Amino acid sequence: MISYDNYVTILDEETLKAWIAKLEKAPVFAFATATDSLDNISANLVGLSFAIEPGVAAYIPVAHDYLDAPDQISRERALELLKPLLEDEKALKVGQNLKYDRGILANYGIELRGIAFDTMLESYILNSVAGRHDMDSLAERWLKHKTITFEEIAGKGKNQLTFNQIALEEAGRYAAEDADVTLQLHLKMWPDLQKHKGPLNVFENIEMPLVPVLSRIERNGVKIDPKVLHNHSEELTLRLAELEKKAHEIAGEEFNLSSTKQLQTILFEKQGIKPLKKTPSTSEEVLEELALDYPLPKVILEYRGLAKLKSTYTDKLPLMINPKTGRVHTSYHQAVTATGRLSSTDPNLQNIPVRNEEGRRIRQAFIAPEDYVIVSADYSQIELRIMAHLSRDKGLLTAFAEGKDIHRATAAEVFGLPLETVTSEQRRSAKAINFGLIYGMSAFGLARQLNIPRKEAQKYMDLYFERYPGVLEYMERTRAQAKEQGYVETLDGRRLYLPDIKSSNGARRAAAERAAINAPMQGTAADIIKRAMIAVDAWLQAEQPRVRMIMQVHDELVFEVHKDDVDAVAKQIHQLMENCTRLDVPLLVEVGSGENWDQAH
DNA sequence: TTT
Ligand SMILES: [Zn+2]
Repeated sequence: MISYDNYVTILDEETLKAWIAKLEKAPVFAFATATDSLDNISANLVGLSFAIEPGVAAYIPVAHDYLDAPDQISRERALELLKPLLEDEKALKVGQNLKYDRGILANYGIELRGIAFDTMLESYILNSVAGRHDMDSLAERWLKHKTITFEEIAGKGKNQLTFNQIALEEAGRYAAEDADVTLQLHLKMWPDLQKHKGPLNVFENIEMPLVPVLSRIERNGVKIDPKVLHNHSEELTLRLAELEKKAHEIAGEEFNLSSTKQLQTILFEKQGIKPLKKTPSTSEEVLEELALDYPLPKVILEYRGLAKLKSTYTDKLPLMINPKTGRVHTSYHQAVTATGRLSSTDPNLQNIPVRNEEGRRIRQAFIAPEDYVIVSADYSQIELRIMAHLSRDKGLLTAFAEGKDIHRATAAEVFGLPLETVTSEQRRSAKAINFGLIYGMSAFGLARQLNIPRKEAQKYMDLYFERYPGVLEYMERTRAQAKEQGYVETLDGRRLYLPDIKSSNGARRAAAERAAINAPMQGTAADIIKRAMIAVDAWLQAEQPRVRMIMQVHDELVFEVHKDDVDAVAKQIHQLMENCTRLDVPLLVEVGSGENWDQAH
C-alpha cells in the first residue's frame, strides 16, 4: 500500500521552488490538478501533483479547508510560481485526461501548453478495445498495480467528501500516486506507441492536439432556451394524454401501452399476426409494420417515442443548465468508441432525433446569443465518399465528382434506367444497399430492411457489385487483411483490433468481419472530423474572430457566429474543413446558418 | 475520461 512515506507534501514556497527547478530540467513530467468538483467550469483548484521520475512525486495542497487544516501555500501564490512552467510549450507534460486539467487551469487565466502525452489517449490508440482507459484500469492492466481509488479516499454516495475536505496526507497519497503511476504508464506505453507509424501518427497529430480543443468546446457550452423546452414538455404531456385516449377509443377499456401483456391481447386479438415488436428493435418492428394500416400499434409506437423524448431531452436539458454560465456543457469522451468517433453524454447530442419533427423542436431550443447566429458545417455523406475512395470505384467517384445524388446515381446503374427517371422506391433501394455496405450487411438483412424477399435482395446486390466491382474487392480485401494481421486501419493509421476475426464462433465472428469493413470508413470519418476541429480551432485561436465552436455531433461542427461576420466566417470554415484536412477523400462541406440549430441544420 |  501507499503510505505517507512514499511522496512529499509541499507546504512551503522554498520547497516548491526547488521542485519547479527540477521540473524545468526534467525531460517530461506527469501533472494533475486536484479539485472540489467534476464540473470543470465551476470547480475550484484544491491542489496540484507532479511526478518527475518513477517513485519521485509530490502533492501541493493549496485549498484544503477542513477544520484545523494545516497552513498551505496559497492558491494564488502557488499558481503564480507555477504559471511559467505550465504555460511553457517547451515543458512537456504527461497526464491522464489532460483535457480536464487544462480546463481547471483555464479558470485561473492560465493556458496550459506542452500538452504532449495523455496516458488515456496513449492507451486508447494502442488498442481502443483492450478495455477501459481510466487510470485504475490502466494501472492494473499495464503495471499490475492497484491504485488508490477516488472512492477509497473520498467515500461514496451523497456523503462523498470533496477533495478539499480530505486530510493533507491522505490527499497526497492519492494524488501523488496518480502522478507517479501516470508517468510510469507513459514510460511503458509511449515506447510501444512507436512500434507503428500509423497509430503514432494518429496519436501525435490527431488525438493529442485535439485535447485542448475539446476543453474549449466543452467549456464554451451551448445556449439552450429553457422556456421552449418547458413548453415542449407541457405539450408532450398533453399529446401523451390524447394518444392514450385514442388508443382506448380504438379499442375497448383501459390498459397500459405495454405489448406482450395488454397489447397482444388487443392488436392481434382483433386480428393481426401474433408477433409483437421489440423496442432486435431496428430490424424487427411489427408494431410499425401493422402501423401502415392498423391504427393502434401506430399510436402505441408514437406514444413511446414521445415518452422517451420527453424524459430524455425535454425534461432533462433545462436541468443541465450550469448556474455559473447559463449554458449547457456536454461531456465529450475522446477514448471510448471502437472506431475513433467522439461520443457525447449529458446530454447525448447524437441521440436527438435527426429526421423527426420532435427532434427538430429540440434543436430549435439550441439558440444563438444576441446578435449571433448558429452556423452548421456538415460533411455531406462523408462515409459514402470514403467508401467510394476506399473502393477506388470510378463510378461512385464520378457521381460525387459531378455533384449528383449518389443514391439516384446508384439506382440508375443497378436498375439500369436514366438518372432523371429513378423513382423514390428505387432510390430508397439503392440507399439501403449503399448504407448496407458500410455496415457490411448481408443480402438477407438488406431484404429485412427493404421488405423484399431474400435472393431478391441478393439479386440487387449482385447487380450492384457488377456495376460497382471496386466495392466487392475492397470488402474482400479488407476482410482478408483483417484475418491476416488481426486488425484494419484508417487512412491516417488508426487501428481497430478484431480479436474475434477467427473466433470459430458463429455470430460473434460474423460481427468481427462486419466491423472489419465498417471501421475503415467510420474511422476515417472520425479522423477527418477531428482534423477539422483542430484546423478550425487553430484559426480561431490565431485570428480571434467573433465565433465559438460549440458542438460536434455526427459529421457536423456547430458554431455561434456574430451576425455581421457570417459570410466571411462561413467561407473560412468551409475552406478549412474541406481543404485543410485530408486531400485524398472527395469531401463536401454543407454550411447553413440560422437563429437556432434547427434553422442551420 | 476527470474530481
Ligand atoms: Zn468547397
